[PDB]
Amino acid sequence: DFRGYILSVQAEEQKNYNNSLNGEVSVWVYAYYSDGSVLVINKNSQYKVGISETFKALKAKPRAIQIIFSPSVNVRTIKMAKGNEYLQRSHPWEATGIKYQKIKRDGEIVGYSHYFELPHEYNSISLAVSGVHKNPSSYNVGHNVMDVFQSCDLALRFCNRYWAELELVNHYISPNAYPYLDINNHSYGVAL
Amino acid sequence: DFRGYILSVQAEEQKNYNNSLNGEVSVWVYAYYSDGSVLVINKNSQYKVGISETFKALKAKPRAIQIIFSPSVNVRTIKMAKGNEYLQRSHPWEATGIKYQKIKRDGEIVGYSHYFELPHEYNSISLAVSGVHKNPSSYNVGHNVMDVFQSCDLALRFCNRYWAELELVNHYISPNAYPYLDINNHSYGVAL
Amino acid sequence: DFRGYILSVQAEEQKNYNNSLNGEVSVWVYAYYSDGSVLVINKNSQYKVGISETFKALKAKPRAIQIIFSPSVNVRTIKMAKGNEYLQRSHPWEATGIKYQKIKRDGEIVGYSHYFELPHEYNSISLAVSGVHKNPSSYNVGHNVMDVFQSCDLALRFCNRYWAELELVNHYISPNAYPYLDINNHSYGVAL
Repeated sequence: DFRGYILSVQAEEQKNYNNSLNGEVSVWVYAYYSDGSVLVINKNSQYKVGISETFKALKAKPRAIQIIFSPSVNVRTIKMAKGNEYLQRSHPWEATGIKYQKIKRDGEIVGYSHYFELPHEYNSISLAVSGVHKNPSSYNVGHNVMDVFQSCDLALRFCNRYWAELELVNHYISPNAYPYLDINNHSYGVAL
Repeated sequence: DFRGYILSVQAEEQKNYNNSLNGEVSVWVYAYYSDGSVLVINKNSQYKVGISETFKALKAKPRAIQIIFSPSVNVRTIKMAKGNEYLQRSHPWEATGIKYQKIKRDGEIVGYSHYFELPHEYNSISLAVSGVHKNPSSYNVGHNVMDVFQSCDLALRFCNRYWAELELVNHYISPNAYPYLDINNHSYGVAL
Repeated sequence: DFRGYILSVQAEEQKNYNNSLNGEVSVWVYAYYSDGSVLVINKNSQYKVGISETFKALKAKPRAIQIIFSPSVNVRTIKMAKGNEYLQRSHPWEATGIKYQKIKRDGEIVGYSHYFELPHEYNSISLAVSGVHKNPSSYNVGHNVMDVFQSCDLALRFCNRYWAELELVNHYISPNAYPYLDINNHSYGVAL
């Protein structure tokens, strides 16, 4: 019965494509609001990827954040900036890769997660996060620098709001086979 | 009568400036909606140029797209990404330069056009397109890389909606001397 | 009494950090509207920084602009583009550093200011401005080019509207220790 053997090699080809510099890097930012709704920003790009957004009061204030990267990211390149400290005394970013948890399904890394809560004394947060593809060629930009400039133009961004997390998991996470970690610490994703 | 000879050289100077790395690259994306209205995004920049936008239902759904580049683009560098296929199996872009038509006026290339229709089964499209200036120095980024970084900041974007294509051609295309191809396959533009 | 001597060295450390390539570059664009209100866009980033925005009629039309950079900028790298001249004959930017005034407090440069008025015959302006950190290493991008690509993702942008300039100075400029120059030519800022 050959049907099985071919399916196995075609998954190995997919992992090798995704780990090449033609594989995407994906990031998601989930903002958890006080009315129980969830706002998600997703950006997908080649070479590197980032999000920079302002999360303010809606129709309800944001209370926590979860940032998730695809497994192609180099966790050590992850950087995050946040604010709304005087400018004279500010650092440009922090390297937060050590705070990311591995999301696993069937013992396979499907993503990396950084969850943190926001102080109650706030109703707004401005936030930016950035990560680079883990391929060993990433810091060897001779591929051409202009290819990376084009990737900045071709990055696609998606933004959606859901009424509760259960709706997010059932109609956004599960049908799209995305990695996730919900309020009850249940893992989602599809191992290759 | 000298008035004529000078006018001719000053057009040759303009073409040579536009074909130098100080010439702009321009892109337009036209989205044709079901109520007959047209939405246009224009971006102009040095070295390279791109647009990334989401075209969703209005007050009416988008039905086709036309992408137009200025003649300074290198058609072989054009890349386009599109979506809303699972992420595990996605390619970052397609090279679509071969699908672009030359727009001509008086036998002179005034622009390059890619028109495609959208499936009826959709009411949204997310789309990004990118192109690089054709000057032979484009892939020789030693000009400095920081100059190209500044160009990303200085790119100007314009967005307008028109009630019908005739209004677009009469009050946007014709008075601004832009290249275009309308529903009846008529060409617009001004030869240098 | 040692309390004084330590405070002095810690200011010298701050200036040296800000003048290193880990110091931020900051830009502000103030748009002064006909009803006396003020719109401000602020962007802060590492290596280089820019803003590109469209200032159109509100609820009232914009009448003048003030652009302010932090002292870390190289004034000679400042570039500005502006419009809404035919595209065939356009330049990509002008170098406007010579038009910037030094803002000083206690004989110390706290910022650089370019103020200009808009023609009465307009109700809109599209505008982009860009500047590079003055550290001598800025044009030596071997730090890696990918670090500069990440900085583009991590830049944070802030946008606020105020009813009159007095409210801007009292609740935005003064409490945040920002450099400024008001309608009566009074200087604001905090010397290090």
